[PDB]
Amino acid sequence: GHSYEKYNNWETIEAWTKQVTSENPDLISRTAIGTTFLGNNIYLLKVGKPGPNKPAIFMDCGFHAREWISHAFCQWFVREAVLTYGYESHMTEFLNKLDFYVLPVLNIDGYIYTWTKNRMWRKTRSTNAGTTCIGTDPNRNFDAGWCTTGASTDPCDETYCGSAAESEKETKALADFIRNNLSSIKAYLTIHSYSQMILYPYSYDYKLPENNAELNNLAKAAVKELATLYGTKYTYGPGATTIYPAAGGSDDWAYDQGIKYSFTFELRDKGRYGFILPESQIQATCEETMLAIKYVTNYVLGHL
Ligand SMILES: CC(C)[C@H](NC(=O)CCc1ccccc1)P(=O)(O)O[C@H](C(=O)O)c1cccc(NC(=N)N)c1
Ligand SMILES: [Zn+2]
Repeated sequence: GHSYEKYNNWETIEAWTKQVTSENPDLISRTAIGTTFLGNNIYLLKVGKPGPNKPAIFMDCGFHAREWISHAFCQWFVREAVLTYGYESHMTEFLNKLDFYVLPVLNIDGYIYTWTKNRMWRKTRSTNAGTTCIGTDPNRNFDAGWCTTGASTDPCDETYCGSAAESEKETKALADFIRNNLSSIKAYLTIHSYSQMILYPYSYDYKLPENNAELNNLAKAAVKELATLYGTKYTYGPGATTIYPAAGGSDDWAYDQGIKYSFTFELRDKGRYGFILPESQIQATCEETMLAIKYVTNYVLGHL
């Protein structure tokens, strides 16, 4: 069975996408935006009160297979949305005015592998020509200074950038969807772990985004909001100087598509458990993260 305070395998998450949609058709529509290398369905949930020409925020989880708290958060977010709509004034206004595109698990093949074989797998599970080595790092596979820094050209490496940008079916699927909906998507939020940070562009270069002052102020307020709940401390800043230079990430790519609010979230913790965050921290992690996401949403909406 599904549980929001446990990590769920893909079969269970998939069944959940169907069930939560069936139980809330007036707040959720489910589509598939492509298949993975191994033929799993890349679901996208459109969360919001349906209506014509609504702006949107796009959020994905599960880019990286071992970052299980990421997958957990997207599911947590969807429940909060459907349970509090109509009762909590902010979420009610959010869903009335915009849609959240929630992509609960991007790298499904890798996620399944962390359940079946290797908990610490990171990459996709696609084959590579001329080698037995498996997989591409999806967050090195976007057209953002592709493969120029912080990435490997070797398929046996954890940060393999791929044979070319969008060489992976999953990243191509995400990029295609975002490109087809640029008129509506106002923010891009991509959920990772761990490090307790909010990053904004750029990571592929030390250059700063034109609105970097605004992004810094926004990230600063979001981390302040997050801390109000349990005291959890986040830092923030441009990716390149705040964590490390790295090319081909989706946050940088989305920003260069014209999406002015683009953030990579790194959830708990700071390394004590690392990727293996206990299920006993799922609820607190998700609840505080919700405050940061809602703050950003409220800001983006108020500035349309
Ligand atoms: C613990 C966090 C920081 C994760 N990092 C890792 O697992 C380390 C990856 C690695 C493995 C082997 C050699 C070098 C680097 P991440 O979630 O994978 O970090 C993201 C990434 O490297 O794709 C990340 C963090 C912050 C900003 C970005 N954005 C970006 N465009 N690079 C991306
Ligand atoms: Zn990650």
